[PDB]
Amino acid sequence: QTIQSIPQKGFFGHPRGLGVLFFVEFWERFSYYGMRAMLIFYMYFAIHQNGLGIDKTTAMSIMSVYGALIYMSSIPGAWIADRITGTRGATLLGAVLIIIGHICLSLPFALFGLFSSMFFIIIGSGLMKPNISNIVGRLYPENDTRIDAGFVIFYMSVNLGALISPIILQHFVDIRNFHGGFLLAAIGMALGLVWYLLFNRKNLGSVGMAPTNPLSKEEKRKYGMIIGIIVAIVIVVLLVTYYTHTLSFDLISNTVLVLGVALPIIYFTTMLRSKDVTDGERSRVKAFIPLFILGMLFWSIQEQGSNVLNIYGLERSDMQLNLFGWTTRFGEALFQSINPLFILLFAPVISMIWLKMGKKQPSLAIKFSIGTLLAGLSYILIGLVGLGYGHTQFSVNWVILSYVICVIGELCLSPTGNSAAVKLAPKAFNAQMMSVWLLTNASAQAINGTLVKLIKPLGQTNYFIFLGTVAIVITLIILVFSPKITK
Ligand SMILES: CCCCCCCC/C=C\CCCCCCCC(=O)OC[C@H](O)CO
Ligand SMILES: CCCCCCCC/C=C\CCCCCCCC(=O)OC[C@H](O)CO
Ligand SMILES: CCC[C@@](C)(CCO)SC[C@H](N)C(=O)NCC(=O)O
Repeated sequence: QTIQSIPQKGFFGHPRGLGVLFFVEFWERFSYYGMRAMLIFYMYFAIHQNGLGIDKTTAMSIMSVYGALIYMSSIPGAWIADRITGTRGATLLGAVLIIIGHICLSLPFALFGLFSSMFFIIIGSGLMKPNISNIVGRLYPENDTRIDAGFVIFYMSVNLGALISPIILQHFVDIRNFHGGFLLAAIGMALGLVWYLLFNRKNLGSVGMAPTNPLSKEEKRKYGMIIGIIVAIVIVVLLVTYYTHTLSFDLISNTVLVLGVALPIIYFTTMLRSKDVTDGERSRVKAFIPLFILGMLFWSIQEQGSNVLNIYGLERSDMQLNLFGWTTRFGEALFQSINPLFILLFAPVISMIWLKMGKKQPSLAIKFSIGTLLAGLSYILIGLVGLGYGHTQFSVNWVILSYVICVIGELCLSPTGNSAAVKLAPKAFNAQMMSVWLLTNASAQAINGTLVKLIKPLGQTNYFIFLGTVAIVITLIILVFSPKITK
């Protein structure tokens, strides 16, 4: 038994291993969100400003495609752990690969340093992200009730890292020391790695030391050829286009757009066509399709606060926080700290609101609809502010209000999405249903990579109104079918 080799207490009434993984996750999320907060400015800021001088639209597209690839790579990353290395090996290789990606950004390698960093962090995150989560849950015995509270604690390390890192790295953006800031994220990530190496063995024991479903001799030969062919075609295409000078980011953004559309179709089709899935289990799968659209519409608007809403704030607002006499300069990277702060303050609050309502509480479909409508209302708000002022510079309080409306929507949607990938899940497709809730974000970010190209022809203000309205109309059309969706 994997529970015999591990302490069952030691970190706030939870297995001691939760403490080890909380410190490790904190530092990976701190360094990920810190690098992320800086990356957008580092890309489009001029060369004289220690930036890369990349086209603003291209820099915006990269942010979304990068985000989409991190979430898409968790699919093979969980498979690798499940069939080859185990979750422990995969978490460790991921962590090492992630540190390499952070070092790439610290060195003076310009565009090479940027794309090589993305490569190592995409691969590392796909290996580390789903596998650290798996280890956390496997620390609790079969009938253990603490498991849900254990994840609530684990995900606090995520938002604490996401909250603190933009506050720390705002200074490096201000003095234009990007390499110094990316080095700080690198060192932060090394602290996380050092802690795992020091404490993993006695606290986590045998948990995830081997793959659950290892590959046969003929399966190693089969998968090896298929992946070999796919990887080789990908390297050939990338190299041939490079030296012929037909290699642009559109090659990546279009490929990832295709992937963001195809993967959800492939997943829903496989589940609705399976012989092992019962008609009752099949009915819950089709019931998830509207929740997938609602989820996608939410993350499309939400994930745009990292590349669209922040540049708009920097360029159109006074960047001056002003609340009841308290006036201060607001650093552009601090826009990334808004959403994790509100999650930290009001996620336990909302959890009690639903618990007091009990069974009389709103359904999965209503909660998702509330969240998406709020995401759409946050874009109608900022769109109307720009329309109202025109060329006139407005208060950053407006841009901050847009972030606050969106995160209030996330508090409705997020605990509801995570609980849906297990409830509406068939017995054989539990890991596959885990992929569809993760794909609501991977697909939204994949659409975002191409969607950002509409800002120039439509106009930034018309773009917020158009995207805001589309979100609200689709939500209102789905909302009327909410009683039938609940199965
Ligand atoms: C550390 C992370 C950052 C946390 C940031 C603190 C959150 C502030 C909360 C709400 C925004 C203010 C209320 C909404 C705006 C009020 C309207 C306003 O300012 O009006 C301007 C003008 O005076 C008339 O048009
Ligand atoms: C928990 C529930 C949260 C509910 C969330 C509701 C969101 C409401 C949406 C949009 C309001 C738009 C207001 C209009 C924007 C202000 C325009 C403005 O100030 O215009 C400047 C004026 O023209 C002088 O120059
Ligand atoms: C609309 C919000 C966009 C955005 C920039 C959040 C606002 O601070 S997205 C990134 C955000 N820091 C985040 O998701 N971190 C928290 C987390 O991972 O849960």
